[PDB]
Amino acid sequence: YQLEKEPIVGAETFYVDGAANRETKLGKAGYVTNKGRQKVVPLTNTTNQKTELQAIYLALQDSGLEVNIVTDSQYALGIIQAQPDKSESELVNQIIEQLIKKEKVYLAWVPAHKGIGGNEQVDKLVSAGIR
Ligand SMILES: CC(C)c1ccc(O)c(=O)c(O)c1
Ligand SMILES: [Mn+2]
Ligand SMILES: [Mn+2]
Repeated sequence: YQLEKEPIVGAETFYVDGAANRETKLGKAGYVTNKGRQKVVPLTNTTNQKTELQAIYLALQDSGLEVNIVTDSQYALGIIQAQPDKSESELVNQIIEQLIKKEKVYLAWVPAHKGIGGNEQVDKLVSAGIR
């Protein structure tokens, strides 16, 4: 697979986010799209970074052949921008299989809690009752 250098104009944009509880290890991954599409999935035995990759996997599963994904996860961004062929993580390998499936993917990064509206909406959905 290959990543777009710039946004696909007109393609549904998924804002993704995760939240995990350290003590309990319970979490939520989800997304919110510019088209009013939303998804929250509860999670068990997980970490912050696993919920962030899980949010991305969901975005890819539910999207369309061209897609824009906007994450606040430096960790997942590195994984995906490094374009591995295979990883030890089953989750990463599934993400990679999705990315080979797409015609165009554009992934961008934005900082957490800085007012970027789609990011902020999904943060409140995933972090409800968790943080
Ligand atoms: C501000 C801290 C708690 C934080 C860090 C990293 C994230 O990815 C987040 O999504 C988040 O809501 C909060
Ligand atoms: Mn996050
Ligand atoms: Mn968040």
